[PDB]
Amino acid sequence: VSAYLSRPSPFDLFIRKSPTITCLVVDLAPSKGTVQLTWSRASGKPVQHSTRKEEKQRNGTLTVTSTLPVGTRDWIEGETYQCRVTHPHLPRALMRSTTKTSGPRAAPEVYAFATPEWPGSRDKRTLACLIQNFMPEDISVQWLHNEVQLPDARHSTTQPRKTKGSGFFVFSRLEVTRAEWEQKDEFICRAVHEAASPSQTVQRAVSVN
Amino acid sequence: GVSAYLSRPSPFDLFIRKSPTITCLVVDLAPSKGTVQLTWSRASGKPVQHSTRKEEKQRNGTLTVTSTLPVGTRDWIEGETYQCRVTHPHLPRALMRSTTKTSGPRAAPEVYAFATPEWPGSRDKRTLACLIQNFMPEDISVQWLHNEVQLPDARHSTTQPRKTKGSGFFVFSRLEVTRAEWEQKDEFICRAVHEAASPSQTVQRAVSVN
Ligand SMILES: *[C@@H]1O[C@H](CO)[C@@H](O[C@@H]2O[C@H](CO)[C@@H](O[C@@H]3O[C@H](CO[C@H]4O[C@H](CO[C@H]5O[C@H](CO)[C@@H](O)[C@H](O)[C@@H]5O)[C@@H](O)[C@H](O)[C@@H]4O)[C@@H](O)[C@H](O[C@H]4O[C@H](CO)[C@@H](O)[C@H](O)[C@@H]4O)[C@@H]3O)[C@H](O)[C@H]2NC(C)=O)[C@H](O)[C@H]1NC(C)=O
Ligand SMILES: *[C@@H]1O[C@H](CO)[C@@H](O[C@@H]2O[C@H](CO)[C@@H](O[C@@H]3O[C@H](CO[C@H]4O[C@H](CO)[C@@H](O)[C@H](O)[C@@H]4O)[C@@H](O)[C@H](O[C@H]4O[C@H](CO)[C@@H](O)[C@H](O)[C@@H]4O)[C@@H]3O)[C@H](O)[C@H]2NC(C)=O)[C@H](O)[C@H]1NC(C)=O
Repeated sequence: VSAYLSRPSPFDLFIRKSPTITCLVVDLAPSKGTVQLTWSRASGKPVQHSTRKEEKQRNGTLTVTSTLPVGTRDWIEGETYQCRVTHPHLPRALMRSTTKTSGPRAAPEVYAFATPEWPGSRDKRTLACLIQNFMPEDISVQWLHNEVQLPDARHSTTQPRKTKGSGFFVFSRLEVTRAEWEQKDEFICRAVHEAASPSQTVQRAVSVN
Repeated sequence: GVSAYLSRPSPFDLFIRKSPTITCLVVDLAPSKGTVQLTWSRASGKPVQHSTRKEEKQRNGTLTVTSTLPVGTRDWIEGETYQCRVTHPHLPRALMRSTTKTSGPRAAPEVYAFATPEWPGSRDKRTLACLIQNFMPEDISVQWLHNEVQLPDARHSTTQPRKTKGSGFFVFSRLEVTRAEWEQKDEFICRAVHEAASPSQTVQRAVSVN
């Protein structure tokens, strides 16, 4: 039985201005599960109504999540949120907490590239974006074509890794089709980051050819 | 509480260095102060070389036992199966992990090497990026070469193998370079070592800062 508690995404926090946090508990012994995820703040101030969600997994196991809307200003100013997990079987005591990361801020550098044709694959290319030298590690990455944001499922972004310096980097991968680049041969990699500017976003355009 | 993992050799060790090893990792959340025995064996009945062993007590109060077994290069490539049998006086039953070269779907990697443009304020630095994709199985080794010489491993960072859309996996390798280096010789090579690559289990691509 493990428990995790994530921070808001930069996209939700800055662009949407409706940040949330998610208490995720991955069980390894499901039974009569009246498992409770209790929310609180370090300050003692009221928490909003949260959303509980449970999904039975294929490997004969129960996964339970609770999502709490947080105040944008409350998060930025440094509030700490706490998820308490109470389980019947376990000795009733498990706590996870989250708050905005501290430390220096640094804006991301964004670089976007297009692969050349590989023999046997004329009607597709792979677009690669390198986002680097940012801190903290929290970052949202999106792709756009015709200034419409592409579904998130279309790309995959790597987890933040430290550079040889103090900042982090991610890579993002996007497969595109001939029909798309023939319609408009320009794709935008956009990184949303708090230290980024202006509007907490930095983006770079790339073309096939 | 007891977990065991058996890894395959790195393609670099297997095909370039030709000293492959396999590693049996045993994780124990609640150390019942006793001897977790790791035994190596081959399916063929042939003898195993002497293996290393290392017990580490972790921060979370847990015992991690790792054992590395040197393996014949020809033996691995011709389909030998290696087994790790884990045992402890007080446990349900013996955990048995086996490993062998894949007989399922294979696919050589596509390799693409890129160089970042100049960023304002950093004209004396560039980042080299390599995309390696559509390979399977996931086992892959990445080297960077400059002056026909392999750079130190700690110089570059490779991402974890992720599933592409379609089939196979991708990784990205990242290499920071300085002006001194590309002015001396403006040609860096990203080489991928992968079992499905032909004819020599390698695919590589050069890039220049220009
Ligand atoms: C039975 O099968 C199930 C289902 O596959 C297994 O359930 C998985 O177990 C693993 C093992 O712990 C969990 O991994 C952990 O996840 C933590 C949460 O962060 C990750 O998930 C977030 C979830 O959000 C994503 O999915 C939702 C919808 O599902 C989307 O809405 C959302 O947009 C995301 O796409 C992500 O937000 C986040 O980016 C991560 O992907 C991690 O915190 C945790 O990492 C720990 O360890 C890391 C180093 O190893 C470290 O870096 C971290 O800081 C942290 O300490 C770990 O990755 C899966 O989350 C869990 N999945 C589900 C769906 O329940 C189950 O394990 C398996 N049982 C057995 C016995 O094998
Ligand atoms: C107490 O603290 C210790 C130390 O941190 C924790 O021990 C870790 O436990 C985890 C989970 O068992 C181990 O993670 C597993 O490692 C395996 C070995 O990884 C090798 O291969 C990678 C490939 O690059 C190398 O990077 C690495 O160095 C090793 O050589 C992986 O094979 C495992 O992945 C497999 O299983 C998972 C499911 O568990 C699948 O999803 C994967 O696809 C894959 O099949 C896994 O990553 C970790 O190695 C242990 N650390 C150490 C240092 O030994 C304890 O878990 C912790 N106790 C508790 C209760 O939290």
